[PDB]
Order: sequence, then C-alpha cells, then structure tokens
Amino acid sequence: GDSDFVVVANRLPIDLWKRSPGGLVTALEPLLRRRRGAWIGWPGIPDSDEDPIVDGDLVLYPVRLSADDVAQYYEGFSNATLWPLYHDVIVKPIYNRQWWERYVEVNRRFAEATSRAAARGATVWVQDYQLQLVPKMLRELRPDLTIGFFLHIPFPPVELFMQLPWRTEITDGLLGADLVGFHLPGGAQNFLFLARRLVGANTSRASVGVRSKFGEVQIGSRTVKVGAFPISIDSADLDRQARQRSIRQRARQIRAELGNPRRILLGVDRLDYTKGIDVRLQAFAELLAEGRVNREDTVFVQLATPSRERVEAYRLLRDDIERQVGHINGEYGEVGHPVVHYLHRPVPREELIAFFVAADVMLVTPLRDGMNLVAKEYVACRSDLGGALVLSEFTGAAAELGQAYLVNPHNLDHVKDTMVAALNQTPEEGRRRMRALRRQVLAHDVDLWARSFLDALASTR
Amino acid sequence: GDSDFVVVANRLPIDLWKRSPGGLVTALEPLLRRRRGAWIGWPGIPDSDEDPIVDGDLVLYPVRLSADDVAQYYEGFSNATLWPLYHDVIVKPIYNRQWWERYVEVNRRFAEATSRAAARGATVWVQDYQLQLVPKMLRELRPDLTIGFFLHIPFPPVELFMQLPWRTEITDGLLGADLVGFHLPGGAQNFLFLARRLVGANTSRASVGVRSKFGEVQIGSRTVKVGAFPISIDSADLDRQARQRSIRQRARQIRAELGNPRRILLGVDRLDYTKGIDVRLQAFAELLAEGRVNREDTVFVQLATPSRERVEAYRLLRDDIERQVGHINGEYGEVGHPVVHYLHRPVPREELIAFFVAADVMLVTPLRDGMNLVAKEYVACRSDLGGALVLSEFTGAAAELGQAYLVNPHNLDHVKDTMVAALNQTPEEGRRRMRALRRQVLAHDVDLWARSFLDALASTR
Amino acid sequence: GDSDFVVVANRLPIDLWKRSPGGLVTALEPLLRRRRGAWIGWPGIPDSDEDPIVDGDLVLYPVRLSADDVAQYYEGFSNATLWPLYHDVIVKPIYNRQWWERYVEVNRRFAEATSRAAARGATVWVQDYQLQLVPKMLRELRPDLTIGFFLHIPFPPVELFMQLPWRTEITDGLLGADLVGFHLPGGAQNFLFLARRLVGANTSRASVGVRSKFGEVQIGSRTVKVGAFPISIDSADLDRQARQRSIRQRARQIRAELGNPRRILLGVDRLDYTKGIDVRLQAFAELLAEGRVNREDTVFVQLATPSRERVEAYRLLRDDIERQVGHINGEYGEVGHPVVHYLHRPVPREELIAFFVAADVMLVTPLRDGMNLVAKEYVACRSDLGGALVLSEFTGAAAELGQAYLVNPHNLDHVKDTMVAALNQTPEEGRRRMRALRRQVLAHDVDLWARSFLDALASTR
Amino acid sequence: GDSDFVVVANRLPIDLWKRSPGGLVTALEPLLRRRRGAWIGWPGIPDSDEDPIVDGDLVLYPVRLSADDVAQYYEGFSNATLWPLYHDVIVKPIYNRQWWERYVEVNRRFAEATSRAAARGATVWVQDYQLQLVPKMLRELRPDLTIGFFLHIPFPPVELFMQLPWRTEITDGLLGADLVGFHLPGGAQNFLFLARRLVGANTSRASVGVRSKFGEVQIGSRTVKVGAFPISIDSADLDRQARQRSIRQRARQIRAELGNPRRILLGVDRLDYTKGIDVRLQAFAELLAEGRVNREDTVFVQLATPSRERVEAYRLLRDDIERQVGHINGEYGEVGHPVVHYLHRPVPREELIAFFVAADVMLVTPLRDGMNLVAKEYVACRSDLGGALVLSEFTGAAAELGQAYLVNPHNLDHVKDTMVAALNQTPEEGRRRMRALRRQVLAHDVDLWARSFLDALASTR
Ligand SMILES: OC[C@H]1O[C@H](O[C@H]2O[C@H](CO)[C@@H](O)[C@H](O)[C@H]2O)[C@H](O)[C@@H](O)[C@@H]1O
Ligand SMILES: OC[C@H]1O[C@H](O[C@H]2O[C@H](CO)[C@@H](O)[C@H](O)[C@H]2O)[C@H](O)[C@@H](O)[C@@H]1O
Ligand SMILES: OC[C@H]1O[C@H](O[C@H]2O[C@H](CO)[C@@H](O)[C@H](O)[C@H]2O)[C@H](O)[C@@H](O)[C@@H]1O
Ligand SMILES: OC[C@H]1O[C@H](O[C@H]2O[C@H](CO)[C@@H](O)[C@H](O)[C@H]2O)[C@H](O)[C@@H](O)[C@@H]1O
Repeated sequence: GDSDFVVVANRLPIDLWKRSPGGLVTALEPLLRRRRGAWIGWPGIPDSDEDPIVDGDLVLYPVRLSADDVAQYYEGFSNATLWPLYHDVIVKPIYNRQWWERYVEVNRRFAEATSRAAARGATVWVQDYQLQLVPKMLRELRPDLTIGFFLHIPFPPVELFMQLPWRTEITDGLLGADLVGFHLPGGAQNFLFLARRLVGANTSRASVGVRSKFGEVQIGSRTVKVGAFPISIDSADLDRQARQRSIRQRARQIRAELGNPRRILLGVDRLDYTKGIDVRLQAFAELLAEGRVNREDTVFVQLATPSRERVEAYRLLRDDIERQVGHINGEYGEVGHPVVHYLHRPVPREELIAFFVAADVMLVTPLRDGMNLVAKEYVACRSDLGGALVLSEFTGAAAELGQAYLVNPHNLDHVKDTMVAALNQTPEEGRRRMRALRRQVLAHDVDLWARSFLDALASTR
Repeated sequence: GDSDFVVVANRLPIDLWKRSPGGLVTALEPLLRRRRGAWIGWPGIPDSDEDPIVDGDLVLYPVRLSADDVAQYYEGFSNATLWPLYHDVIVKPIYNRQWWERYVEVNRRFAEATSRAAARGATVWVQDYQLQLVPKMLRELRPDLTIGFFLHIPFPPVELFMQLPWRTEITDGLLGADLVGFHLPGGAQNFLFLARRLVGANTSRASVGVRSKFGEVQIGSRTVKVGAFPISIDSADLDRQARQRSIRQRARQIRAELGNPRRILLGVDRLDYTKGIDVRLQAFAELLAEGRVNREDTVFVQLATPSRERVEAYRLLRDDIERQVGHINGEYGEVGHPVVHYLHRPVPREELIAFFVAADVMLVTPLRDGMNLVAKEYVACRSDLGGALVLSEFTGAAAELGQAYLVNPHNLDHVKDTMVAALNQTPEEGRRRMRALRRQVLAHDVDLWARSFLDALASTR
Repeated sequence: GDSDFVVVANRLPIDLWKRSPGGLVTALEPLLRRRRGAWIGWPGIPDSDEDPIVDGDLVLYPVRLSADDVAQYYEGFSNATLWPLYHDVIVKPIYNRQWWERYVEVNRRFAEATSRAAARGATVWVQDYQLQLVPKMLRELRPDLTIGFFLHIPFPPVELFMQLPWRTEITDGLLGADLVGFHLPGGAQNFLFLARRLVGANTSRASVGVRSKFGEVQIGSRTVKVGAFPISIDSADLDRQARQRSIRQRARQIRAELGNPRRILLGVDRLDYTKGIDVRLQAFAELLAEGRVNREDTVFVQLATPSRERVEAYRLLRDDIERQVGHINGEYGEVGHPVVHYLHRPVPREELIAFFVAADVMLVTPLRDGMNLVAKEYVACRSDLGGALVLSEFTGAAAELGQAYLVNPHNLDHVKDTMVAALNQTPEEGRRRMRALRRQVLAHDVDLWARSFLDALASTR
Repeated sequence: GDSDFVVVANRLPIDLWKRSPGGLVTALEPLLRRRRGAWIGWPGIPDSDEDPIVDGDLVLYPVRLSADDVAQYYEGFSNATLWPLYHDVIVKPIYNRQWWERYVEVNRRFAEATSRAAARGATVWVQDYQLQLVPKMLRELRPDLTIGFFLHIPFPPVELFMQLPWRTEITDGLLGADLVGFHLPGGAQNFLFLARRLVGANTSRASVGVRSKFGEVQIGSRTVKVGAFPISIDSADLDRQARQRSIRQRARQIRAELGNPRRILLGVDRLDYTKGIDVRLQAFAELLAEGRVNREDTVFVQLATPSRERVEAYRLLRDDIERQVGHINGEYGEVGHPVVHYLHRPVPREELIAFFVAADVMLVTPLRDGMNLVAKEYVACRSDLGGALVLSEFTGAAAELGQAYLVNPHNLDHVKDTMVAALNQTPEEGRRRMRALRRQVLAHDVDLWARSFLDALASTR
C-alpha cells in the first residue's frame, strides 16, 4: 500500500459513521499531519466490505468479520480466555480450541489487511491483547516492516500464563515485534522471564525502567526491545473542558438532585469483575452498619457502563452488584432518599465530567487493572483542587498517583478506614494531595506516552 | 383456674412490657368486660416464669419456652414444615422428626397452661397453626371445656396435606375442638374431606356457608362443628385514624419526598415468599421496558417488614427481591430519582396509614394468603374514595373484595394489564370501586367476625 | 372418513417404521377385529405428511408437527407447564403464553385429523394431558361424534389447578367429552368440584366409585359423565413371559454379575422428578450409615431411562441423582464392588423382566404418580411368589396393591424401616403378600380397564 | 533446653499414641543418632499439656492448641487463606483478620516451645506454610540460633502474593531464617523478587540452582540464603516393600476383583481442588464418549483420601467429583461392571502400594502441586518396569520426571491424547520410560534432599 505509518487495533476509530473523538487516534494527530497514515480494524458491523475509506487525515482499512467470528475470536478467546487469565484469573478462564482456531484466523486477516495498507519499510503499531499473533504473522508476510506492539492490559505472572494451551504460539506471536511495550516494568519483566522459561531465548536480566532502561530478547539474528510506557490522557484538554460553565452548572444540579448531600462518593466503570465494584459496596455497607458514615448526608453514586452482556460471567456479576445495591438501600435508605444511586447505562462524556466535578471522593478500586484512566481523568478535572482519589494499588495508575489514598482492595478493613479518611480529610490536606496528583498527570500525558513509545520503536531501525 | 373465657395463642398480646394495641385482644374487649378472661401464650422471652400476670382487663398466663424450644417448635415445625405446606408448597416443606417431637411437647405445655387458667365449663378459643394439637390434648385433660379453634392461614388440599408424616396426629388434634373455623368455605370443605379420607369419620357433604350452613364431623358420641368465618379489621377505627390531620400532612410530605410523582404504587408486606412481591417487581419492570408506565412520573414503593431471618428460605427470598430492586433502578431510574423505593424494616402504624393515604395503587399480590388484612386496611383508609386496589385472587380477601382489580398473580400478562388499568382509571370509576369496597369492609368488621365465631361456638353447648 | 372407532393420542403406536408391541394398541385388538379402527397421532418425525397409512388392523392418521411445534406444545406446555402442575408442583410450572398458543394450535390440528378419519356417529377416545382441548374442539367440528377422554396422569386439587392462566379453557376443553375418566375417584372428584367452582356448572355431589357410581356435570342440554377407571397391564401375558427359560437364565446371570448378593433392591423408572428416585438413594445411604443394611451382601440397582433431556429440570435432577450414586459408592463400596449400580439408558423389555425376576425388593417410591404400571409388572412377573414390593401411597397403584409394603415417601424414617422389613421378611410372609397382590393384578388387567371405560362411554348414547 | 537440633512442624510425628512411620522423622534418623534431637508440634488433641515426652530417639515438645485455635489458625488462615493463595487461587482465598490474629498467636506459641527445647547455638529447622512467622519470632527470642525454613507448597507469583493484607508480616517472618528453601528455583526466584519489591531489600539477581547456586537477601548486617531443594521419598525402601509376596498377591487380587481388566488407570490423592481429579474424570468420560478407550476392558480407580471436611470448598469439590463418577458409570458402565471405581476413605499404605503395582497407568494431574510424592512412589514401586506415569507439568515432580507422559491439565485435548498413548504404549517404550524415571528417583531420594538442605544451613554459620 501507500501508508508509511499504520495502526492496527481491534476496532476502527469510528462511531456508527463518524470519527470517534479523543483517544489514541487524537493523540497521533500531529504525526499523521506529517505521515501517510492508515488504521486497520473491524468497523463494528458484521460481514462488511474491506474497501479502504479515506478520512483525509487517515485511511481506514476495514477488516471483514462475521458475527460468528466476533463470537469466537472476540467474546470467546479474547474476552473469556485471555481477559480473565491476564487479570489474575479473577474468574476461571475457558480454554476452547475452536475459539483459539478462530483467534488465529482473525489475527491472520488483520495481518493481511496491514500488509495491504503498509508501504515498503513502513512503521506499524499493533494494539492490545486481541491481536497478539499479528506481529509474527506480519513479519513473515512483510519482513521489511518495523513493528511495535503495546499491551494495554496487564501481563500476568508466568505461573498463570503457562495455563494457556497455546502459550508458546502467543509468546512467539509477540516476539515477532521489534518492540513490545507494557504499562509497567512488572509486565515487561514477566515477558522477559517467559521468553527465557518457555521459549529458551537469551534475555537481559536487569530491571526494566520507565520509558528507559529497556530489556531485550535475542531471537536469532534480531533483537526484540522490551519496555514500560505508562499510558495517560490528554490532561490539558480535560482540565480545560471541566472548567466550562455548563459542566459546573451540571455538577451543582447533580448535587441538588441528590438532595444536597454533604459528601458524594463516585464510582465510574465498565461493568467488569476486574473493577472491584463489589468491594466498594461492601465497604460502604459495613461503614453504614458501623455508623462510621452518616446515612443522612453521604451518598454513593455508581455509574456502570454495560459491558459484554453475551458473556455469562458478566451477567452473574451484574446480578451480585444489583443485589448489593437493593440491599444497602433497603437497610439504610429512606423513602425518597437512597444512600446508593446506581445506573447501568452508557453515560455521555460531558455528563461524566460533571460527575467528576461534583464528587467529593472518587472510588477507583479494581482488583487488577492495566492502567485505569478514570483515576487520571478525575484528577485532571479537579482544577479547583477539591475532591479525593481512593485508588487500588492493583492498577497501573497507582505507580504514578502515589499521593492518592492507596488501598489494597483485599484488605477490606483498610478500604473502610481509607474511605472514612477521604470523606473527612481537612480542606488543606485534600488540596495538598490533589495539587501533587495534578502536577504528575498534567506533566505525564498521552502525548508524552505516545512519543516515548514511537521514539523507542524508531530506535530499533 | 378462675377464668370462664380463655384465649390460647402462640404469643401473649403484649409488646416488650405493655399491652399491644388493636388486634384480636381489642376486638374481644366488650366480652372481657363481662367475663373473667385469660390469655395463654409465650411472652416472647426465653425461659421466663409461668406466673400469671393480672392486666385488670385480662389475666395473662405465660408459657415457658427455651430458645431451643422456639427454634424447633416455631421456626422449625411451625414455619418450615406447616407454613410452606399449608401455603401450596411454594417452597419445599422440611419434614423433621425432632421438630415434630418439640411441637408436640410445646403444644402439651400450652394445653397444661390453659387448664390451669380455665374454670370449670369455661369457653376456650385456640388460635392458629402453631397450636393444632392443643384442642385434643385439652379435651383429654379437661373434658368439661368448650373448645373452639380458628385457623388463620389456608387449609391446604388433601393431596398436599397427606405429605405430612404426622398428618393423622394433626387431624386428630383439630378434631378435639367443638368448633373448627377457617376464613373460607374452601378450607372447611378440605377439612371435611380430610376427616373422611384420613380418619374415616362420617361428615356432612353439603357446601359450607359463610358464617352459616356449618359442616359437621361425627367423632364417636360428639359432633365437631366446622365453619367459615372470614376475619376483618376494626374498619371504623382505621377510617377515623386515617382522617387525622397529621396523617394527611405526612401523606402529602411522602409525595413531596418522592419528587411529587403523578402516581405512586405501594406494596406493604412482611417479607414472605407467600406475598408475591417478586411478581409485582417483575410486572413493573416489564411495563417500564415496554414503555407502558411512565418512568418520569410513576414510582413504586415497597415496604417489606423483616420476617423469620433465621429461616434460610427467607434469606434467599430477600436476596432475589433486593436484586430486582437494584436491577430495575439501574435500568430505568435516574441519579436522584429511583423508580423503586424499597425499605426492609419495621414501619410504625401511623407511617403505614400515611402511605395508604398517599398511594394511588395498592399492590396486594400474594401467591397464597389466608385473608390479608392489608387490603382491607387500605380500603378503610381511603374515605376520600381515591386510590385503587390490585388484589390477588389467591387471598381470602378476594372473596369479599370483588370490586377490586382482581388478578391471577401467575398470569403475568394480566397482572401487567391490570396495573396499567389501575394507574389510568378515570376518577369516577376509581370512586365507584372504592365506594363499593368500603361498604363491604365497613359492614364486615372484626367485631362481626368474632361475634359470629363465638355464637357458633356457644351453640355447641 | 370411514372409521367408526378412533383413538387420539400424542403419538402413533409405532416404533421407527413398525407397530409398537403391547400397550393400549394391543389391549384394543379384539375391538379393532370388529371395528373400522383408526389412530390419530404424531409419527415422531418433524414435518411429515398427513397421508393415512393402512396397518390392516388399523388406519393411522399422522399429524404434521414441526420441531418448533414439539418444542412449544409438547416439551413446553405439556411437559413444563401441565406435567409439573398436575403432579403437585414438585417443580415450579412455567407459565408461557407462546407455549399456550401453540398448544391450542396443535390441539386443533389433532381435532381436524380426527374429524377426517371419523365416520358419522363414530366413537372417539382421546388420550391424556397433551390433548385436553381436543374434545371441545371436536364437538364443535363434529357434533355427531361420541367422545371419551381419559387422563393418565393425576388431576390436581383445585388450589393448584387454579394457578393456570388458561384454567377455564382447559376445563371447557375436557367438558367437550361425553365421558371424562381418571384412574382414581380423587381425580374425578377434583374435576367435579372444579366444574362447580370455575365453570359454575351443576354437578353430582356423591362420591365417585371405581368403574361405577359415576359423577355427572350438566352442560346446557347435555350431560358429561365422570368416572374412575384404574389402568392395568396385560397381566397374563407378562406372567407367561417371565416364566421363559431365557428370562430365568438371565436373572441368575444378573445375580452372578453382581457378585451373588444375598439381596438385590431394584428401581426401574424414567428419570423424572415425580418418581422419588432421590428418596430411595437417601434411605439406602442412611441405612448403610446406620449399619442396618449389610454393605457386603446387599446391592441396589437403579435403572433410569433417559427422559426429556431438553427440559432443564430433568438435567438438574440427573445431576443430583448421579451425585448420590457416586457419594454412596465412595462411602460404602469397595473396589470391584459398588453398593449401587446405576444405568442411565433405555433397557430392552426382556432385560427389564429379567431384572424383575432377579430383584428381592422392588422400590417404587414416586412422590406422585397417576398409576405406575412398573409396580403391577413386578407383581405379574413373580409367579414364583418371591420378592417384595415397596410402594409409595402417592401412586394410583397403592389403591389396589394394599398388600405391598406401602410408604409415605416424605416419611423417610418409615421408608427406611420399611426397606429393612422388606429385605428381612420371612419367606412365608413374602409369599402371602405376593400371592394376594397377584390375585388382584391377574384379575384386574388392561382388558377389564378398557372394556369398563368403553362400556361407560357407549352408555352415553 | 538441652537439644542441639530441633524440628518445628504443625504436628508431632505421631499417630494416636505411637511414632508415625516413614516421612521426615525417619529421614532424619541417622542425624538424631548423633544429635540431641527435639520435635516441636501440636499432638493433634485439643488443650493438651505442653510437658515434654522422651521418645529415646527424640524429645517431643507438644504445643497446646484449643479446638478454636485449630479452627482459626489452621483450618482458617492456613487452609482457607494461605493454601488457596499459594496454589494460584484455584479457589478464592478468604481474608479474615481474626484468622490472621490467631495465626500470629499460634506461631508465637510454637516459637516459645522451640526456645524452650533449643540449647544454646542449636540448629532449628522450621517446616511449611503454617509456621511462616516462626523464624522471625524465634530470632527475636533467641538470636543465638541457626534457623532454617522449608516451604513444602508452592511459593506464588508476586501479583497473587500481594493480595494478602499481611503480605509484609509474612515476608518479614520468612526473612527471620538463615536459610529459606523451596522445592523449585521458581519459588526461590519469586521470593527474591518479593524481597526487593515489598521489603526493599538488596538481593542477588542470578538464577537459583538446584541444591546449588543459592540466592541471597541482605537484611541489615545479616544475609538470608535462599535455595531450591526438591523433596523426595525413601526410594530404596519403597522399591523393597513393593517386591513383597503379599503386595504382589494383593495386586493380582485387585485385578481379579475388577473383573480382570486389560488396563487399569489409577488416581491416588487427598481430596483437594489442587489435585486435578475432576480433569481426569472429564478426560476419561470424553474418551469413552469418543470410543477411544474400550469400556469393556479398561477401568479407572480413584482413591480419594478425605481431607478438610470442615472447609466448605472441599465439600463442594467432593460433590462435583461424586457427580462425575455417578454420571460416567451411568453412561458407560454395565450392571456389575462400572468403568470408574471411586473410594472416599483413608487407605492403608500396604494397600496403596498394591494398587501402584496393579495400575497400568498412574494419573497424577494436579492443577498446582509443590512436589507430589505419589508420582515418585509409583515409580519406585515399578521395579518390574511395567506401568506408565501421566504427570501434570504443574507439579514440582515434573522438573525431575521428564521421562513421564507430561501434560498441561488445562489442555484437555492433550490430556486425552496422552491417556490414550499411555494406555497403548508398546512394552519396550513403557520400559524405557520407567527405567529412566527409576534411575532418577533411586538416585535422588529423601536422604539426598535432607542432607543438601542441612549442609546449606550449616554453611550459614
Ligand atoms: O477491552 C478494551 C478495553 O481497553 C481499554 O482499557 C485498557 O486500556 C486502557 C488504556 O491503556 C487501560 O487504562 C485499562 O486499564 C485497560 O483495561 C479501554 O479503556 C476500555 O474501555 C476497554 O474496555
Ligand atoms: O404467622 C403469623 C401471622 O399471622 C397473621 O397472618 C395470618 O392471619 C391473618 C388474620 O387472620 C391473615 O390476614 C393472614 O392471611 C394470615 O397469614 C398476621 O397478620 C401476620 O402478621 C403473621 O405473620
Ligand atoms: O408422559 C407420557 C407417560 O405416559 C405413561 O405414564 C402415564 O400413564 C400410565 C398409564 O396410565 C401411568 O401408569 C403413569 O402413572 C402415567 O404417568 C407412560 O407409562 C409413561 O412412560 C410416559 O412417560
Ligand atoms: O497440607 C499438608 C500437606 O503436606 C504434604 O504435602 C506438601 O508437601 C509434600 C512434600 O514436600 C509435597 O509433595 C506436596 O506437593 C505438598 O502439598 C503432605 O504430603 C500432604 O499429605 C499434606 O496434605
């Protein structure tokens, strides 16, 4: 093809069609302004054409997937095998050979579409866990390409990874890249150890740095670079948006509609068993039972975005969370005044920002999360320096946001102590923490992340 | 003893101590004003004395029960064997011989306490399913006594009753009475058939009337009278109470606190699997899904009084209902505005009356209920002629309250159609129904009921 | 059509094709020898033709049903609504309007096929719970016909029947017959009461006799006869078959293959929650635990024929029973010697007869069963007068087989006592019981049953 | 005290009393023959004395534990927190603060008993996961002691270990030792990484060898040695025992009692969710379904020893396995001939050896296991060179027994392929493998293991 920079991701960067706002596709804009750029992905509709679509800024290459393809490659292998395994088997992975076979077939199709788009010697950046076979497949089709891969979810310890019957194929798949990146040094180090243990490759032994001190894996005549690049957001843009009059007005209206509580706790997540929503609710219930939170002036809002309804584990999770909600309100609410407000629906971005602005305590308590950008978004929104972030240690974000109230979500006693502390912090202490968190997040944005990864990738040439 | 009229019931008519208001004990007041009256029952505290307590109006005879006695006789045999069996095995009865043995032992203890209190030739009125052995035991101890028994819960069909391993002992127990009463002719007729089938007694074959046309069972030289006496409330007293300024003010405040909805649906029940609370919630959810109820101006309040927490079936039921609540609000509510308000706690009587006055639609949808006085209380409160009663056919109340919106709770399509009809009735049609229901309930009160039963019992002399 | 006697049943009397042996179709042979006979039913294959098939003896009229028809009318309405409801709601019936609508549509199709076959003034005999609408539909199409209906499963008490949202339609459906028959007087009496309560018809009030003393329901100008006709088997034929050399040789071989136990208990059932298989296993386990049965010389064989695998309740039941089997053997067996042998597969008739001949104790312990012919078959096979029948009271068979060891399956203590008694009976006492049971079963066979029903039906002319 | 060599373990090496045979206590005999030896442990009876008991060979120091102590420290913290966590969270660990507090209290009690027994400068060897706090506690009480600790179960990856709310306390506890040993280099390397990540200690970075190339952790002025020492059995003694006439006679009798099958598969385990018993049964069922194993001449014997009945996860596991057993026999067995024989009971050692000798295929398929000595015992018993070992990769044993048929138990397709391969191996290939496995196991016995650990520990002086 005629593109010298190519992104490969499970989905095209569109909404159903118009270009989706923000995200990676926006972070890359000033590179696409000087490159012949392409994006390979599934357009989100079954059995579409694979005819290229010019976006002026980008050229989009659609990948044809049937509904059955999506069921077995995506909702099957990706979300019911890889997702739970990589997130510390919070639920039991399902090992299914037909899912594997479709995952291979679909990965090859992405590889073919990439080659079609990629000019000679082009730079290719493959995204995330659905496409781990693509780098090797692409190198075999197109040895002229420079190939980067970034994993957005955690890379699990070897003891868990080894469960995968296709462990070697996945590892070889990733080793097809010139650069393999993870959010955290821990993931990079697991990958190095896996390369030694499973594949028998020679690797570097030193600790892996942050955006520096890269590891290496020797594969025959070529070297694979391994690095840690923690993703972030467009901090400045969110900071700006959150100051808008209409957002501030909505935040005040939210508090009014909640009956003007003294304190609002907020959870914002896709409904996933990795997110520790159940832990927040358990902690809140026990605090109310113990009289350590005031049921008359404190309210918890949980906004759950529907996710993966076709996967049974998610339906069961929804059932447990919805039981907790009903239970806590039945026990501690009053007619016309719940202590927990729970919504299971998509939420417009501007409404979410208004909730960040209204919330006195942000509860981000995943059991395991690659990064978690909701924590960083809350921080970027609080230019008033109000609020408080309660953050699980088991997120990538916890490595950068040390000034937050950090918790081990498995330590329920300390989660409860911490929620009380966040709710009752002095104004000055709250400001001190938020000021420090904002300094970090404003300085370490998605632009820094993307430039760091691409600089590392370019250096493999 | 020195009492010529004696009531026998599982509990003494007290709150923990002071005399409990209303109820049977108040209905009997003008008889106790001309009788030497006694009440036999458990005082609600473990291992108490059995020393008589003069209430001036009554003499109370406490029955000593240990916590283990209560666990096996009451929460065991009474509530986990008899209760589910008599209510059409909505949950599976547990047949446990140790529970049976304690039930016999405790029933004998009540019989002994009764004899202690009862003067020669005294009239005795035994209450309800916990004490079905007492009449026979008492007749053996005291053949001089006139003995009535009234069952407050349904009497099941023979096909289900026969499951009970101690079916014959229970039947003989009831046949010790001079008069056996039920709310409905159906129960009386089941009892007659059971007497023929199981005990081989000669009985009458005709239909049993309401407070008339009594059946009979011949037991050797004596005859057992069998009748239907549908219980009611002190209709006039509730009518009066509901007109009080403070009640009306509270009802307005309730509507204000709910955000001034156009329509309020109300459920008021002890949390029991017989009450069909799950059906109301399912119907409401599907109506919202179908857009047939307006989620912006219609709200459902369910007040569940905690019941029998030590019984596993009740804990599981609570879990399912609380899930439904959380689910429906997550799907159709807004932050600061649920469509379902659910409270799991005891509610003061005056607060309940205020809710009756506020509610546009009363949802009384049991799967099976002896009478259900909540339906009649709602009617007695609506002297403004507003409101609407949606009532399950499977209640004793449905035989008298035919002007209500009657439903088969198993027919979910018709339950949904009926809720829409009740919510959207014309003012005139609503008034027509409520006027007719009030005529019935005001005329057929607890006084009429108690006099009818005691007249029938006296006639056995 | 040209048939003056017509049977209507869910399935044609064939195996897939050849005529199925025994059963109703064989009982009717000497009537078909003097009649122009027809049989209407589904041939058991989806979307077949409805072209008549001459069997010389009979003419078969196939009813076309699609796989979807079978799923909603048969496995849906018939087996997941009616079956559990009529058997005392051992599992919760599912009320589904789409199932109902298909049940109506399919019943009409059977009615149309019947009319096609039936000559003018012909006699029609409709079979069982799948076809309860056919009599009314047929009378409307063909008022010239004489119509009988026999229900092979129990008819439930009114309190349970009334749950059915289409209760009135089913009742009207049955009332289309000139004769409605049940195995037992109890079913007939429930039907009479239902006719009065639900339909408001005038009925007889007397007890219903066995093959006599019929009840009646007045429907406008015509009368519906109601009777009890307990089904049986071809007793003489089974008695004869069980004496065959090869059967006796197989029975000895069975005992040899079980390691020559002193005592064999046997269960033979379709795998259904009505059959009380779980109760047998629980009783056997507790007897072994208590050392009241000798684990070294006593063995229990349970032969479960697979049934209704597409219905979830049956899959769950299979799971529980299979757990019990594994558990009991793990606890009381030895390697090479289980105490329970369990087979989940169809069993050839001649193999079943050999098991009847080998078994010292026959365990027939349904929670609820219309008749249960397995009990009568065991009796007919034991012309050696050996063996012992343990029989649930909750079967139609218990009304005729009073000399068996009768048990209330809910009374587990007595089930256990009874199994010990049967296992250890003296030879003389065993013979006394078996001799008496055989006198009853040899005299009251399927021929007597069929003649009695047809005589009653003919008398409605 | 007066002992210069002291073993510390959860239980005293006795049966209830007499000295228990074999095991660690026998491996140490020639050291105790030249040492003043002591053993500290719970005698297995509640609230005993702590008076020392001379065994001539050893002095036993009993630790007093109440039944409540055992419930919270052992069945609670040890078996419901640590056990599932360290075995890759196959079931969800329970984090309970009261269990933790009792675990600390009990560990201190063991430490106090050790100090009481230990002479000045004595060598102390603490055993296993129940006693991980003891080394630090002991060093604080008795800085004069040389302290070794060996973990017999796996040491989990840091991502899982970090869940533990008392992660730091456990790690500090282990760091109190002069030598920390694990079966495998992987465990040692996890420990080193944990020491760096959690405790911030300086450690060695190199790979850890087998009984060599030790790691180190610097703790202030002292160094902690870290090593891998894979445990084994008394190979020669078992080899000798398995040749006994009575054992060989019993093995032949076992095959006779199974109906002389051509092939016997054997599983021998404590009933634990770590052991992968469910996987064996699933594989066997699918092979039978596929006709790849002959149901007429192949039989699977599973001997499950009862374990931890007071822990709910184990009761649920028992239920699932027992269901599988019942199911497979119901589907593929014949009356008098199951395809699966399952026993849930303790088995005498001599009976187990006879089963090893009889078994054609040994199925050792844990999901995760520290070592698994059953695999090595089978090998030591087969001096006839018959048999075949199917072994999970996820055992310590798989690192030494590479000549076995190794399987990933999560790869069910390959487990099935492998069982077929083992069942149908040529005699020569079977012998080749068994000969090689025996060379390893005969050379690497419990004596080599114990000497290696004690040499390493002595070198810390
Ligand atoms: O499953 C697709 C998900 O991808 C994103 O989340 C992952 O990537 C983020 C950015 O690197 C991380 O913050 C996060 O921890 C990862 O799980 C996306 O944000 C999610 O909405 C998607 O569900
Ligand atoms: O279990 C005790 C219950 O007794 C009452 O309810 C029964 O008696 C009422 C009056 O006859 C009926 O209306 C009702 O249908 C019966 O269940 C009491 O009202 C309940 O609160 C108690 O739970
Ligand atoms: O569901 C069809 C079943 O019909 C028969 O069983 C019923 O009819 C028998 C004869 O009247 C009774 O003995 C029995 O109690 C009824 O359930 C048939 O025998 C069964 O195999 C069928 O499952
Ligand atoms: O829970 C106590 C268990 O300890 C032993 O098992 C562990 O130690 C063995 C020897 O090091 C290993 O083979 C094994 O993998 C470990 O789990 C003992 O053998 C078990 O019976 C005990 O359950």
